[PDB]
Amino acid sequence: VGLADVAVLYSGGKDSNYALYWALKSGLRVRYLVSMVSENNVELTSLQARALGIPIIKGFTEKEKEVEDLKNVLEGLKVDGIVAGALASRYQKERIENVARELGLKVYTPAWEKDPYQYMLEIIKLGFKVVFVAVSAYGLNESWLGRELNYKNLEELKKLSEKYGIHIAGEGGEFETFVLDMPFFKAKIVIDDAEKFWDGLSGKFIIKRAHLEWK
Amino acid sequence: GLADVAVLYSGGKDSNYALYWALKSGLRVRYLVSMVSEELTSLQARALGIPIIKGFTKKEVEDLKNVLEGLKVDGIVAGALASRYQKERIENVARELGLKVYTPAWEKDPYQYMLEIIKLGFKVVFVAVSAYGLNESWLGRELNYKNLEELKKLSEKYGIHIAGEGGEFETFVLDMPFFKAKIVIDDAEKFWDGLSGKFIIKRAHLEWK
Repeated sequence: VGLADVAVLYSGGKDSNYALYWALKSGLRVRYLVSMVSENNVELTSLQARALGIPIIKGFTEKEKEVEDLKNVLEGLKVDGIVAGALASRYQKERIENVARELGLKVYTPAWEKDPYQYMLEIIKLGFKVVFVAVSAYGLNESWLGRELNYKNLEELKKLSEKYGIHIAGEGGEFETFVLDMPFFKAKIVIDDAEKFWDGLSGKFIIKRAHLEWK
Repeated sequence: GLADVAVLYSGGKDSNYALYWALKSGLRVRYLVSMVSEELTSLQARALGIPIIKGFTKKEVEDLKNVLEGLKVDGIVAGALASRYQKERIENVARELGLKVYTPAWEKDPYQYMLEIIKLGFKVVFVAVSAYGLNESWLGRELNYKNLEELKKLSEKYGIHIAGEGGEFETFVLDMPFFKAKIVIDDAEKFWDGLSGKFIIKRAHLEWK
């Protein structure tokens, strides 16, 4: 119980968790984490759910139709609004506002239009333990895979942003992140084993095995 | 919407029979609900095209009610075969939420039940065995008429429940009428200490119909 009942668009990244953090911490009642995946880092979202103790809904969707699948997942949930993690992208926001619109749901975008750099700093301050699980930008080499976001690493992104033109927050797909731990997790996600994959321009950090260390 | 329901799903033959019935009856299954306590069901959810809700726990009756409370359904379909305990707890939870309860498998003959599963086109495999009489050859084995008979005879000589209600085994469904893709196992390993075992699917993919 709280001010409102909501669902949080969840994928495991820094953004989804940030939005999720903001909902919880500001008294919102989070009924479900809604993780939609399309045919192409998410089998990990189930651990975060077990660690958060919040039911997670896995949706499966060929584009231009996935909007319906996401709509039909929300449609059947007794909630007042959806909490998303957008920060700058507008085309993403548009699509999400339209589904919420047709469903009569209030949209909450807690990261919206906030400085990328101060944003990254904020995530570090709040105590987020974040890992880079993918990179795909000129200037970000194989050494970022599996690296943990810290004050040290952040300044390096800024430096590389102020050189190659990469978004400091991974906007547009520069990189992907996975959250091992944040204040509302009841357990920590420690990586037991994982391997890297570098195709020569882009990279991926695949987590083989991992467990939870309850706080 | 009178036709809107949530199905308690665990991936075994029972859950899938329950879902088969609801879909067959024309009900609108909006969510598969899977409660876990101290990969696979997600593959099935994907094959079905039906959103699956994962709730966790470690008491669990409350967590289930918590999951079900927020869904816009008129009823919940369960796969209970003969256990009154499970059925009572589920019916009590439905009542508390003003939901109808469906138990399509309820007390129907074990053996005929297994025959029907097969007849309907179900692809079911034994992923666990723990009963004198059942050797390691059942691990990863696919339920068909030939072995259903082989099993029946074992139930007449060792007294093992034919549908495994006594816990003599566990099943996993690779395919059934409403799956849009078959689950195809690419790699699996068997654990067997000489008395009890497990069939563990390590790698699998969906093969779309």
